[PDB]
Amino acid sequence: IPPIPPVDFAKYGEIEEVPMTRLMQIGATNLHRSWLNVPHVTQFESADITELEAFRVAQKAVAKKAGVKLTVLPLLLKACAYLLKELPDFNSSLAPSGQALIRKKYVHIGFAVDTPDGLLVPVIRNVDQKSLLQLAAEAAELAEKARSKKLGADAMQGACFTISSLGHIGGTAFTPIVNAPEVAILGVSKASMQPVWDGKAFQPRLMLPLSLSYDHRVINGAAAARFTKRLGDLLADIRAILL
Amino acid sequence: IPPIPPVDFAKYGEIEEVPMTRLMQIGATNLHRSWLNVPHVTQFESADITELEAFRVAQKAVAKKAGVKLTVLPLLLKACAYLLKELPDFNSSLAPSGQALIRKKYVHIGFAVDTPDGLLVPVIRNVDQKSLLQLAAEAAELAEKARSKKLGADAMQGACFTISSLGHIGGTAFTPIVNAPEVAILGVSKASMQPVWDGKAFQPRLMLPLSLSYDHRVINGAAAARFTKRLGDLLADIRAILL
Amino acid sequence: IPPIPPVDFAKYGEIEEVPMTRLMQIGATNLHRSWLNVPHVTQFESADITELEAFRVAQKAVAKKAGVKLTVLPLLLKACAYLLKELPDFNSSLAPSGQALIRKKYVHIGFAVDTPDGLLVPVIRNVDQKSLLQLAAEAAELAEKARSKKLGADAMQGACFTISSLGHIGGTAFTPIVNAPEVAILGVSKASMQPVWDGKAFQPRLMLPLSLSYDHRVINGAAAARFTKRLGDLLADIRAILL
Repeated sequence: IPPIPPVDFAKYGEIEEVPMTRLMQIGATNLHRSWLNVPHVTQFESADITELEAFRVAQKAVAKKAGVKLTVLPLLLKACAYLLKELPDFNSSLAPSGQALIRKKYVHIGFAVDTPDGLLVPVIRNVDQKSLLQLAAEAAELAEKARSKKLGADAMQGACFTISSLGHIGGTAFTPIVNAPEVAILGVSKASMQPVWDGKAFQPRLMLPLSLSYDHRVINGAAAARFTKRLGDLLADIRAILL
Repeated sequence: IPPIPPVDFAKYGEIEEVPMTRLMQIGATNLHRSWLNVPHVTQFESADITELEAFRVAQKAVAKKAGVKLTVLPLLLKACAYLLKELPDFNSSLAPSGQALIRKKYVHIGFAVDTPDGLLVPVIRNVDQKSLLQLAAEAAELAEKARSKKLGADAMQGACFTISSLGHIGGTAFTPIVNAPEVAILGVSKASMQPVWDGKAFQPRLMLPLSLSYDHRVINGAAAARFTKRLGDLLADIRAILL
Repeated sequence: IPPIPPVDFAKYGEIEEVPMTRLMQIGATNLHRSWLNVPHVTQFESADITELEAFRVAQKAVAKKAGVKLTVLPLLLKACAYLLKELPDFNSSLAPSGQALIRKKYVHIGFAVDTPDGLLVPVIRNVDQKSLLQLAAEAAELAEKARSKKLGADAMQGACFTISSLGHIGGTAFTPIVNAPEVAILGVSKASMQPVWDGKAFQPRLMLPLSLSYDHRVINGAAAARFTKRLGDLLADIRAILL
């Protein structure tokens, strides 16, 4: 690939050099490797989380009594786990012959934590088997270790899918980069109140913005519009996971 | 481009290998070729199809009497055909010297069909000369042949532009990949009822989401914001095609 | 990168060759160079410009008396200048060792002008030090020179960040390409009236669509969701720049 020409930036004014951490340089290399290998598409969708939200908030006592704080991330992790098992191509990786998929029969999901040193993506194993408060607690531990540079490489390995949530900061949607060799990543932006047509009139519903990026070699456009659709359906009534 | 490191995925749990069809491998190669050659931009827009929809629905008898089902795709195809002739740079391809455009004086448009074996993009020739019921019928034939693997390569050649519609499944918008050597592709997602400001109050209008991806070497940002704008204008009053 | 196979396009109908201007070929080369070097992400956000708009419109007399027309672009330029100084990583470039950032202590911002010959991106120097009417006037001069091919390379050099506005034509959002070696670019699409929830009911607010694309090697997802958030906050009350 042609390089970018160097510019003497100091011809235009004062400059200062600050160096990158090795975490950032590792990070920079991997993103560029994914960017060039994965033909990326993003599928946007909004889920109605009005009821999910009222549930989250009523279980505040139970969570506090268990010592965990129940955020939106365990609810996202449970639902993507159920779906990664209904739609197995999302839980797979392209074999290096490029002529096969390796479908994983396990569901371990990573989630992005932004730390001062750079980006880390701890992994929760067998998300499909843990409960909302187990996932709430584990998520919080991995993120605290991650921030304290006390996370060990063992826990950054073998994920099947990544959730990257910026809802806690803002924005309307974004286009995340697939964390190759995985095949998809969910971005979650900020929920806001919205008018949704009910057949007769517009009702305020709390809408969550989802941005699924996928490896289009492996997932076609209709499989991914169906993944965001099923996820929107599950988050609108999480009891369907019971079925 | 650096390759992705292989991972022994079975260290993390049980895996299973399923092989890709040759259609998928062809598909995978072509997308990656476009991804690396085309600097991609997507321009989003929403068109007001409230009246187009009421027309579609009133011609249900005429269509049924003609044996066709009149969906949204013939109306999209007629309008993009008219526009591919008003704005000729969208109907052209970059010559291999990279120093010229080859403007096509014909309008043949392809449309994406997702089949079990993989993605196929049959082509309708001289879309600019056929009528809504001729396009309705032909679209349906090509898609049925496509699904039955009875489509022959002759009909997958020489398109000028691609429409990729996921409206029948869901989602809010996506960023399609340009089907090189063409220079643009329209993605169409699901229509939903929306409040649109009329000067005084918000009126529910049925809005169609459009996502135009284009080859920015050949099309600049203002030409493409003008293409989605004209298309939104045409779909809001398709009689302007008569003019 | 594999090339695209040539097609005899004339097998399908009449074709015509029109040649590209050297400006377009320069343009084509640079975009492709950025596309392949920068792992791109776009962060979308909407800012409430209801009050900014009413201010713009009341200073119409002052602007007319000064000979300038006060559009939205000087207000965008002042705010991005303030922010490029609050969040310095956005005002920096990756050193060619790839192991350091060069933080620029100056703020010069470029803005995209689409001319018949192709795209030009004149630069305003020390945007942080000029006023809304100085920026209004200079912006207009550079664009007129740009359209008249009377712009000299001196004024297309050493920008820190780019604004690309298509609001004057239309659309809902787009994904601009980073103008490497800069690290981010703001796309601005068309403002429209929207229902925004106020705690109790929906109020019509004039919303401006922002699309920030960034070089993810250098900027992480949370730094960019925070940039669009602060910008949305500043445009909603531009007096915060006084603070």
